[PDB]
Amino acid sequence: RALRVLVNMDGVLADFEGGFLRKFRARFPDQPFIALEDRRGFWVSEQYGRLRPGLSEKAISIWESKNFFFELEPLPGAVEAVKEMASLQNTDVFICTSPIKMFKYCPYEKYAWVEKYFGPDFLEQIVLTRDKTVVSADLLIDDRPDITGAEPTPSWEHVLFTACHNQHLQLQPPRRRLHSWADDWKAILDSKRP
Amino acid sequence: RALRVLVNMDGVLADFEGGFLRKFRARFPDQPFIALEDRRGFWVSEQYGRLRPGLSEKAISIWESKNFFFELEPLPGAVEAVKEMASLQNTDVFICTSPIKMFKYCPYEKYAWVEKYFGPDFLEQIVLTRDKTVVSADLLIDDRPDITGAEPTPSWEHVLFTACHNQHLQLQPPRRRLHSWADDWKAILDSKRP
Ligand SMILES: Cc1cn([C@H]2C[C@H](O)[C@@H](COP(=O)(O)O)O2)c(=O)[nH]c1=O
Ligand SMILES: Cc1cn([C@H]2C[C@H](O)[C@@H](COP(=O)(O)O)O2)c(=O)[nH]c1=O
Ligand SMILES: [Mg+2]
Ligand SMILES: [Mg+2]
Ligand SMILES: [Mg+2]
Ligand SMILES: [Mg+2]
Repeated sequence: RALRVLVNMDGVLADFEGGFLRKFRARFPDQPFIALEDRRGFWVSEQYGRLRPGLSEKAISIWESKNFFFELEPLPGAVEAVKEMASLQNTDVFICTSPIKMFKYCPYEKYAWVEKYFGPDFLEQIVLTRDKTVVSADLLIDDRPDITGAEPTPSWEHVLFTACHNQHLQLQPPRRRLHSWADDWKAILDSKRP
Repeated sequence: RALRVLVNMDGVLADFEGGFLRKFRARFPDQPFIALEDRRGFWVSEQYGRLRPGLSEKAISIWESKNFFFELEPLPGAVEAVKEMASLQNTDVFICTSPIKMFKYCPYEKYAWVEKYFGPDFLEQIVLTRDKTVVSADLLIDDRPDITGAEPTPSWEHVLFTACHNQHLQLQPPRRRLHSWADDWKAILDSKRP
């Protein structure tokens, strides 16, 4: 009976794109890179591998490194918005996030990051999964255009969170965006309430 | 269109009760303990705290310790059964597990344990969450009697996996058990298929 909202972590709460670019340039100063304006498509590794041989593996090495996830900066407005959202009557918020294959640091640091920005009690709201379609809710706010998995008819409406890699994408109606946390997220939530 | 089954980790795949008792007795040999036959109720910490002052905190210290989760032994038949189950046509298996509050080791070691017993490709099937009711499926096989959360009407049927702490519990019809992995799990799955 409470509206349930899944909020994606990387590219929505945490600035994966910015953190990755900064750390890639610092580690690999002699390699070419993709400026954020020129990012296209969800997969960083795939765009970097097209740029040249061996860059896909070098990109992956950034996010496999210790401290990568933990040191991501929150996207503007994200912490404030999600705190407000969670505090709303008849509204339950979960943070829904996919870990990488290499599991040494990523799960741990994601829990640490949520504690850092939202406090210990918000840890109970984390769902770590590679398949978001088996998580049920009214809304999923997520920067990845193509969200698929084991469930062919997910219960949520996917609202596309704007990111550098998707900002030029024309969606099929009635697919809808949340343009940033400065955009009117309350209106989107209210549109799904009884 | 594929039957989806959530399989709980602790108390179903991994022998939490046995591992905990062994490590508690080794660390705290001068303290009283609860033999598995005498376990009642999901919460170990709560039964130990009733046994005496300070034992709840000493129990918690076992599973907060490094290597606790990783070193759990699989329950008899569990690895074999889940491998077979996953390989069945029109059947998708996810491992659905709740982490502790202290996140330094538990998420990491749970991923490590799944890799160890099921292989790298099975990592994609893990769902870490404190709330199982927001995970949608046809079945949930889980040793905890009371499974509640944000979703008042979960999409799964909860089948109670027998454990020392629940073996004496009379369930309200039509609630049903899977008595061990030697019991006929295929019959339970088939009962939910079209
Ligand atoms: C951009 C990118 C992210 N990832 C991982 C990083 C995060 O663990 C996961 C985040 O996905 P999500 O934002 O859909 O939850 O995707 C890759 O493995 N390769 C990539 O190219
Ligand atoms: C028995 C017990 C388990 N736990 C934790 C251990 C596991 O992380 C989690 C397993 O729960 P689950 O088997 O329902 O997924 O419960 C406690 O925090 N206190 C306890 O007394
Ligand atoms: Mg994302
Ligand atoms: Mg609320
Ligand atoms: Mg369990
Ligand atoms: Mg299968």
